Amino acid sequence: PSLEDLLFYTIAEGQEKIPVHKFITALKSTGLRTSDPRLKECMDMLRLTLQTTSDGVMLDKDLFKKCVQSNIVLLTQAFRRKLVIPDFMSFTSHIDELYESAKKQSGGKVADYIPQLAKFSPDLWGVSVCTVDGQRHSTGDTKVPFCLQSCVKPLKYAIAVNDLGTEYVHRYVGKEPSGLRFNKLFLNEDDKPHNPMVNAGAIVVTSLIKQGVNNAEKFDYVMQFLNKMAGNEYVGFSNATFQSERESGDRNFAIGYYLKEKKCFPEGTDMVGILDFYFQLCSIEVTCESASVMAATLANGGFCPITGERVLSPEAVRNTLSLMHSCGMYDFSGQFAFHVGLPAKSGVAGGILLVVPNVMGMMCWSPPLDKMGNSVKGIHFCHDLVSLCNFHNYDNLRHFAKKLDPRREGGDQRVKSVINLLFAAYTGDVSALRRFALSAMDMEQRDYDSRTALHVAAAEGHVEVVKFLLEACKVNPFPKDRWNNTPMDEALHFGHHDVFKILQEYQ
Amino acid sequence: SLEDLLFYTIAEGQEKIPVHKFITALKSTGLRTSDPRLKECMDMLRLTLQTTSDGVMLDKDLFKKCVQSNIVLLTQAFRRKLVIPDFMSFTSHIDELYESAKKQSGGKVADYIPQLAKFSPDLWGVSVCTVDGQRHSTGDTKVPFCLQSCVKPLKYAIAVNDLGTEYVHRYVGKEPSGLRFNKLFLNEDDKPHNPMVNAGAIVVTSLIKQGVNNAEKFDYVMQFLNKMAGNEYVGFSNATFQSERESGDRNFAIGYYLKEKKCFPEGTDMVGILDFYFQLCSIEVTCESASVMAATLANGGFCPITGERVLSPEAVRNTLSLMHSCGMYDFSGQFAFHVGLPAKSGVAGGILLVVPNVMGMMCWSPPLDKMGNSVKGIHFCHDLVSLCNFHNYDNLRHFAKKLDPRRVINLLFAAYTGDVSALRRFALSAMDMEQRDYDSRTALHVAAAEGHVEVVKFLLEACKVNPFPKDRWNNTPMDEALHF
Amino acid sequence: LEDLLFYTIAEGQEKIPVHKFITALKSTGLRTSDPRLKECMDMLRLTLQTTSDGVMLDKDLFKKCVQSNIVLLTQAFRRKLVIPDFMSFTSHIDELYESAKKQSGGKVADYIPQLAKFSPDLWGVSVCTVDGQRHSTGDTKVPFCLQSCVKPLKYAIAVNDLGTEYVHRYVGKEPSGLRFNKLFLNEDDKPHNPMVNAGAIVVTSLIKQGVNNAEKFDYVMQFLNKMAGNEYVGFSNATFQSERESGDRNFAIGYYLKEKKCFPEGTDMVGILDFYFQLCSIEVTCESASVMAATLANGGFCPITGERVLSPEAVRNTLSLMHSCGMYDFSGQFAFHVGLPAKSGVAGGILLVVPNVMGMMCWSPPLDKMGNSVKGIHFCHDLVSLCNFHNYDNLRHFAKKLDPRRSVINLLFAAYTGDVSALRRFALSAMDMEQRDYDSRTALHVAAAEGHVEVVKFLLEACKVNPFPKDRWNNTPMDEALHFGHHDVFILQEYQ
Amino acid sequence: LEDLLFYTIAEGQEKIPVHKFITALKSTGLRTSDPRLKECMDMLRLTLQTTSDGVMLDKDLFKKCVQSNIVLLTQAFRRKLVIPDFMSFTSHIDELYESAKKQSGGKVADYIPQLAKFSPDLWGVSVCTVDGQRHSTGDTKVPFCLQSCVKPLKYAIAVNDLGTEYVHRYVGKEPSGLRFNKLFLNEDDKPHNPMVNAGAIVVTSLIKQGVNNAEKFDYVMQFLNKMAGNEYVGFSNATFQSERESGDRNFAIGYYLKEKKCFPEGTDMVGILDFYFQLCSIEVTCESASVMAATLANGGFCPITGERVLSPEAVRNTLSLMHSCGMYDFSGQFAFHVGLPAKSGVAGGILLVVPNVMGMMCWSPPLDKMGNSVKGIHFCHDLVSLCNFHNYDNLRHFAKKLDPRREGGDQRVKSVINLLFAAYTGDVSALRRFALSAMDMEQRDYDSRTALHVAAAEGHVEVVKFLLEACKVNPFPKDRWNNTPMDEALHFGHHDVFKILQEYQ
Ligand SMILES: O=C(Cc1ccccc1)Nc1nnc(CCSCCc2nnc(NC(=O)Cc3ccccc3)s2)s1
Repeated sequence: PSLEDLLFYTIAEGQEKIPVHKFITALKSTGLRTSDPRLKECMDMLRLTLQTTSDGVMLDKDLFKKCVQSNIVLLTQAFRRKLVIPDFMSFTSHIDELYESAKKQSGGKVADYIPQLAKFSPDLWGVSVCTVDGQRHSTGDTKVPFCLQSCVKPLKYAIAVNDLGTEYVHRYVGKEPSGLRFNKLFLNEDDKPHNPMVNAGAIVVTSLIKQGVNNAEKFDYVMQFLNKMAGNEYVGFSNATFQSERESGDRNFAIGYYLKEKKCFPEGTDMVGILDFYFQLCSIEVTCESASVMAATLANGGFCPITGERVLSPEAVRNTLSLMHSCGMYDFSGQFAFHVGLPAKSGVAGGILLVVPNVMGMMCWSPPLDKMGNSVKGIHFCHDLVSLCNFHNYDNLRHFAKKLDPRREGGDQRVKSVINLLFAAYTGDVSALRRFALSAMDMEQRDYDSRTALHVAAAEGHVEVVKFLLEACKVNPFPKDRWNNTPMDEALHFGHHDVFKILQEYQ
Repeated sequence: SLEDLLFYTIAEGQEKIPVHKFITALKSTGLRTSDPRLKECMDMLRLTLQTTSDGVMLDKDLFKKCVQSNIVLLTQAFRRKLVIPDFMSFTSHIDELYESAKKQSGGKVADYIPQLAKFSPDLWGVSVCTVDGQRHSTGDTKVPFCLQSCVKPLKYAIAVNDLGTEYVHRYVGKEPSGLRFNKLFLNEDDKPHNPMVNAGAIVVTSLIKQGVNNAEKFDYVMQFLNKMAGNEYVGFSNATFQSERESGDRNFAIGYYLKEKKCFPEGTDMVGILDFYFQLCSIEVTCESASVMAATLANGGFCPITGERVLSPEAVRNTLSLMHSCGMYDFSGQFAFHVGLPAKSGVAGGILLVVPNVMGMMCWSPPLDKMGNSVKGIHFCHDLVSLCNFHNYDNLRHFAKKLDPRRVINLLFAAYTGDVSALRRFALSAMDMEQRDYDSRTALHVAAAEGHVEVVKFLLEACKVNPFPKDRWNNTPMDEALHF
Repeated sequence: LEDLLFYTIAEGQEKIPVHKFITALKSTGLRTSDPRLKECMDMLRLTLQTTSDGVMLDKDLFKKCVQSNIVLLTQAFRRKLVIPDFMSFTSHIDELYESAKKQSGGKVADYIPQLAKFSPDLWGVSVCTVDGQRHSTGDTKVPFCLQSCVKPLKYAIAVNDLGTEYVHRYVGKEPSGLRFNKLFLNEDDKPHNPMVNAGAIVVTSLIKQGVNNAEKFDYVMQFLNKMAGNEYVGFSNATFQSERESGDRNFAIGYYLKEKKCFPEGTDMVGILDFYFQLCSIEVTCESASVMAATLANGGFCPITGERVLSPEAVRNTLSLMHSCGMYDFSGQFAFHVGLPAKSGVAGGILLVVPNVMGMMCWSPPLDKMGNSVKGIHFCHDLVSLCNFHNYDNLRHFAKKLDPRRSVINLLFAAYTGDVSALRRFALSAMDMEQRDYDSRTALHVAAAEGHVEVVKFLLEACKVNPFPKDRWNNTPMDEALHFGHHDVFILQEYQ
Repeated sequence: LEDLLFYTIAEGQEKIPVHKFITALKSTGLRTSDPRLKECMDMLRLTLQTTSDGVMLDKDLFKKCVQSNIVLLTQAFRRKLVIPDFMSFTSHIDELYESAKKQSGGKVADYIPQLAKFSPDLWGVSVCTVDGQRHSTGDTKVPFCLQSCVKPLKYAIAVNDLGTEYVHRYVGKEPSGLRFNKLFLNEDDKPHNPMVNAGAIVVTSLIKQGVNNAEKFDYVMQFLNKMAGNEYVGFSNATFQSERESGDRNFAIGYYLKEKKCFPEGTDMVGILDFYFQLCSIEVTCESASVMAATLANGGFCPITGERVLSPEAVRNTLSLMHSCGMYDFSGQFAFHVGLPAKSGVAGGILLVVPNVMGMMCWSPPLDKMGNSVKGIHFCHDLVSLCNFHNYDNLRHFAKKLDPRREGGDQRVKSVINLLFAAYTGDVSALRRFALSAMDMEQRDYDSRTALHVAAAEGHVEVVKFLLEACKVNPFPKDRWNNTPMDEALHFGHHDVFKILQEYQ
């Protein structure tokens, strides 16, 4: 048992008792939401002990201790800002802005090759987020469910590997893409398809899940995994879009038969059944909120964010995520993996599975597709993102451009590096001063006491630093500070004639 | 940073540092003595080490004089704050990988010209540089070799860095072609597949400094190539150059083809740009300098052992992204799956390997792979992620049997904007609230300077702080509270 | 006059023994049971038992026996047929048929049981000329399934009824090339050509648009029975079931077009698939197919009957596509080395055509690499290596090759309006200008009928033409001079 | 007996006016300048000035002038020339050239200033026969750069020297396809066929192995002068260099072939390439080109000489490759619609062969979107839609086409009479095989008698009943005796034929 009283005094912030009207009010300001299966005991014991009082609103310290005990491991992270995204409210206030910009794209034709997908109205703006720590935010028509379509093909693969291993699985599918051209073909020279991300590959994958049973046992074996990955949230089914997909189930028929001749399915397997199973799976429906938990399930290395289960073997997660990078969202995949860099997979319903490994998993949804087969608002959001954030899979963490990295604090990181411009003026160090001037830094940013590099540099009595500040950087030679002591006034306050030799001439 | 601590960190209470130990312990961070950021600290040493009774010992105040020029780094280096703190046992692992990877004997040597047939099959260079500056090298590393195809990223990068992504990709493609469809040296809309293959490398070559001759451009190249390797070994092999031009018929055909398809800039020469391409593909480097370059990419343009913004992060981004998929020869498909690292193979036997924001490496085994990659080079590149979580799409947290060698500012900025919560967050570490800025003011003195009551309250209630001592402006807490 | 025929056969007697008419009738090729000789054969059986015993025949009954199908006997016995020398020609054909079995190697079509039951050592050759000249050797009459070999005929059939344009708005005509091959479609919509499975399937979707599968099958059996002379044109159900439950590829191929709308309006898939399977399993003998190949060589018109089966317009297209896209991926090298339009079926059969000459059929179940027959192609390539049949060989000059390809009307047509040059050109053939049609009229009768001075002036005194002899209407040369109204000819008065 | 020719021309008169002998020899199609008719001309001109006036000729001198060139003049005046009626056939060709000249469309090969000079309104046709029958109309005598049409010849030449087996170790014998078309090689690391630039470059490395690019040029001009009967075989250096500066692609093709073992042992690249340019920049005129094209139709033997120039096997192979791989990609639709071997050139000319018949040449600088000629192809397709020349056409029962292998007026009265001789012998199966082929049973002979008259005179009712009800033949009209079928059944005596003829009155 820790000193959970620390948390207490962290919230009480003065008076004796904690009004639970506030504990939760701040718990969600960290992003985390009440409905976390990890904060169940911290809410069940909360209700259970909060009705043993004159009025169920206040708290004694000992009763709070009675509440958390088992859910403190996480609350620690929540309020200590160990959450993989510390500042969440302003960051989500940015995500809402990008939702506003991307939603406005009045384009794209609705996937109307069957009625179910044509019913979805064009003006639907699903945006749901889930970080690998459980914190979540969402905006738009996120509560609306929709058939997943091709978006299910990644998970398929993963599941297979998670039970079968990479070796056995890739004995029937390829590991590489094919490109804009060589796109018509079903198979590769090795007489097997290119990757799980293409229809033929997805079919071959489906032929491996649970060998020796029927399409009702396999179906539940799948819905089990999807429920685990989504925090047991919405894992639904649409028989309507299933019959629509099987009646208009066009080429996939031919793909199935051709595969049937070339031993593209394991020994003793029927094509007609596996095909129908493929349709069933492609007809599964979820909402943005529920898919976000799955994207995050992959971002967290297989382990679910809002529960903590060994859902998928990290092996399968790695394979899946790489194949989503390269062979991801249709012929666009390439230009995506280059221009946006994130592993993803689009579905013809309008939703895009989007993973940012070890950060978050997301879900955007706009049925209006683009001539490429991908979403309109979806992609506009995808690249209106990395243009403002350093999430590009091969960007730089240390010296990114003018982007934003919310992995470090929001307010504190603005002083973690403005101080690092100034302490290169206390020992007489210009190496760091030229390393920070060559890093494109605004050389007049003040510190806590409102003193730029010239005030401290002139206070120490260092000539070279001022030689780098007043001439090489064009820093103000007539500045003030919080004590109202100009560079000459501090050169006089502490007794430096060699710096006063500089300050007298630059008037 | 009171450099004092650094002294006491090595001196261990005494006032006598035998620099025999200060250097021998600086090298414990992996970092080697010859860091151009450590010029003053290495000159001054000797320069002041000969102004003593005997040149070997050093006390505090005389020690300050040497490190007061490069303390910013030194502190971070000894505090184990560099991107790979534990570097010694990690290197002791690398050495084990090099020892196990030697045994891969087979593989035919690049014998299509005499120069590449010289190199003996029993050469196994491995070199490592960290994006902070931490360096290590093992094997036949300092033997120079013709660089070859490994040039294609860098040049590309340079071009982008000078002309931006847009311009460059009006002439080259961004995706690969696949196992087959590979012979077709050009794509639907004019341009070739990617800068990682001969065609693309030629198109790229045609962009570097448009408007001068085929020797001044070469200098604009060697400049950047020297910057990216920390001004270390940048070489040239005319012997391999004219041999490459005497048996490079295919590259002649490919190269010209685009002239008819108008896939070159306006007023561009054909065979001259081909000669430029050969010049670059003949350049000599050693495993060490190459590793320094790869690290120059890993750190986002900025070179580790210099402090130079070499390339804009845009170009490094495009470059790495393309190295992921189109880097190696055809195997790049399986490579980006089993290893997930951006790479680039050279026909000399060398592999350029990058780990973003971690390190840059370089291996070299002249014996080549049946597909065009290196033999032992690839066995090593695969035995890496067999013990490390560097695969780009691996997981930081839950890595199974792998290893992850990756593992006062907050005081007063909290008491400045009007929030005590951040001062309470220090309670998880049990921090004594006597931390100062250079004005010599603890957590209570800044509460007196700003004028926030809540800070004083919390710090003098559940914590306890001394309200008497002074600051550097000569105003105690009570004297500085009412002064404003 | 049949008198000429009779005295040409009897030669030196007045009664002909049956031991000579039959034994000599076949030397020029034709077979006794020719449907063009049905009246003559029935009438020659009829009188074989209207006598004490049948071993003799005088001109009395002969004249009535042969006059029912006489024109054919005329063209045939005189060796006017497109292949006159047939006995040494066949004694050579067999000489190559010996070299065709030589190569024993080859894997038998064992991807279904039925074709694996055809024993390995099965070899047969059948030949039928557009003139009915039929010769065969080996296990020729043994029926086998018309495998892929059926695909060309189908095409033609559709064309013959629907035309070239309409049909080829749904199928291609060029090959796929060496590679770009399995891609069973073309850049724009249609498949590649009828000689492949895709094109053949789209072809099957055109035969009788709006009926039943049996109702179509009987139409096809109609056309084929016409082409083959109502010989053994059969059907195999046993093999029909096999290649349907083992032709998964053809299922996929077929359905692929379903999505891409490459079929006519509302055509069902599985029905056309099953119909196609029925077609690809038809039992025929080598000879029965050779008659069809001859039907194509003759431009659609059947040889051993004389029926306008297929429009020549379709036969042209069919034969060209059989040249370029005929065989499997060997088709190119085939069109180069052998140059004939052909088509192979993995049953072991090769349909081989020599346009405007003859039609053949080879059969050797043992197949080879590309899917064609072993012995059959050794024969095919051994052919033009000995004869100038190659579609681009030269008739006049040909190294050492052996081409067996080698009139009273000419006075009457040259006596209507007056061109005497022909009458001179008849001096090289040694034609006595007393030539007569049945009306018993020399050149002078017509020359005097129409009226021309130079004709009489040149013929009477230089050729010794007679102004006397009679005709069937009893108007001698000088009679027609004035009976119609010509004064000048009335010359014939001075020639007495 | 040459004596016979004399009377064939003189028409039983005394002497022959050359005015008539030459004017009659030209209507044969043959023209004065046939090198096989040198002796028959030089002698004429020689003996025509051994007379009081040079015009007439007796039988003796005439005979003893033609006695050396008689084996040809025989088939010439016998009409044995494989195209007997040549004047009306050329009167058809002229109408075709007029029909195709209408096409004021296409674009001029303007990728150099040389081929941009040739005006768009230039259109020519030339025709030579395996027998020597020659006719030309249009801008036929104008020279133009040969261009791609050159490729077959070399192949033949190569095969003519060291055989086909050796040659096709280096090039392929099949086409490539619509796509897989820009590919410079085949799976066996060889080009697809000699009809494409790559294949022709591989060929050029075979001509005379062991000499220089000027002696090879000569060895070529030899064969080209032989095949054309020493007609115009020229050369344009300006177009050679011009197409070398702005051609360039064959540079890439060349070097790629250099790396992939695609040339014979010890071969130079740039030199052989320059040779390829030289060949492709040759000048010829429609007439010469026609002679050359016909040289292949005749199986190697030149039409206007009688010399075995090329080994026939090479002729055959070349012809097949011109069928399948001939004119650019159109090659397929051309081999299917038209069935004739050909080869297109970027100058506007098309080489055209009709095996064992003739060879021609049409020239239209205005080109097609496919790279073929505009009027050059319009004429070629207006042709087989009017002639049974399509390689896979029909000879016996072909539709409303023509066949100049037999005379025009002959085709009627040969089978117009052969319809009737069966109605005399009593056979109906011949009429069921002729009527089932749509042979007009109303066809009349010189005496104006249909089958109803022949059969009515003889009196075979299985014929007449088949002609009255099953054919609907007219029982009323006349003949040359004005004795209608009723009156012939009346004159020869059969009341049954009158019994059935009464039925149609
Ligand atoms: O190597 C083997 C056989 C082998 C041998 C051994 C083993 C296996 C297989 N065969 C070959 N190897 N290398 C070859 C040369 C490269 S192909 C020509 C280059 C291209 N030109 N345009 C291109 N694309 C366009 O899109 C053009 C375009 C532009 C504009 C508009 C439309 C289209 S690609 S061929």
